[PDB]
Amino acid sequence: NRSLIVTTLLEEPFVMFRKSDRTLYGNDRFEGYCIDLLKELAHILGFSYEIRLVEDGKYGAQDDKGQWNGMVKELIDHKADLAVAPLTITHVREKAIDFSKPFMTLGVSILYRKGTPIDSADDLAKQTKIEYGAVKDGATMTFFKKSKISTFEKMWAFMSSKPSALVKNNEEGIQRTLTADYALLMESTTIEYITQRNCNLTQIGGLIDSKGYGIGTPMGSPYRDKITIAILQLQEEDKLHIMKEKWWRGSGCP
Ligand SMILES: O=C(O)C1=NO[C@H]2CN[C@H](C(=O)O)[C@@H]12
Ligand SMILES: [Zn+2]
Ligand SMILES: [Zn+2]
Ligand SMILES: [Zn+2]
Repeated sequence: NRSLIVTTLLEEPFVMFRKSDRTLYGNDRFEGYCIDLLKELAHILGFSYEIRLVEDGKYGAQDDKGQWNGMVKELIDHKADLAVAPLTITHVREKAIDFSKPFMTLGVSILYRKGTPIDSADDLAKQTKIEYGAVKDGATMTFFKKSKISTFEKMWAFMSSKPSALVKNNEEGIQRTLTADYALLMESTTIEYITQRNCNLTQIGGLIDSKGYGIGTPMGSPYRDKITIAILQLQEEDKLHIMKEKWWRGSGCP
């Protein structure tokens, strides 16, 4: 019976600082796909909220002893009621927090330079001249680290051997792809956002897996199912479609 604490994280085009000449404060600072989603959900469910950025700026990963960080940890410690962000639904996280039904589907894939013979992840694993990596303590890093597939196990060996291969966030990864001979293992949504704005980059191959983003809540929260119902309502009303198209408009690359 009070406002909800919504934890999220700066990530284009999901959550961003609004551009304005006036000094903005509070929730009015933020814009993006997940901000629109949060507004729709708050309207359907009828609750007010306060948006807070994660301290460590990470999504969530487990260390050796099993301790979590990032938004996942924020939910575990009950520091936030909802995690409204591109939080990837993974079976590993499902045992620590609860996810709503997905509001967007995606998969792991490769971001790399255009015009290059490379066309798959195995091409990255079978050579060592072209460096590759992923975001630190993310769903992708956990995917390669806990993968039992031979190729992905070798790739995880390569990423883990180079401390510079794992980047802090998508930003550093994209810059690294632009400056060095480096391919970035990331999620297909971000790739789609980038390749429509940067015509020299492209996606290599298809989706290495298939999963979705969901709203995170502490385990056993009564708002998980309510948010699922709201997401289903928005899908029937076709609003997630027009939101996605709203924030994924591309300048266009010929
Ligand atoms: O791990 C990745 O490839 C990711 N890219 O951006 C973030 C979106 N969700 C993933 C997560 O929940 O960790 C992060
Ligand atoms: Zn209405
Ligand atoms: Zn709680
Ligand atoms: Zn459309």
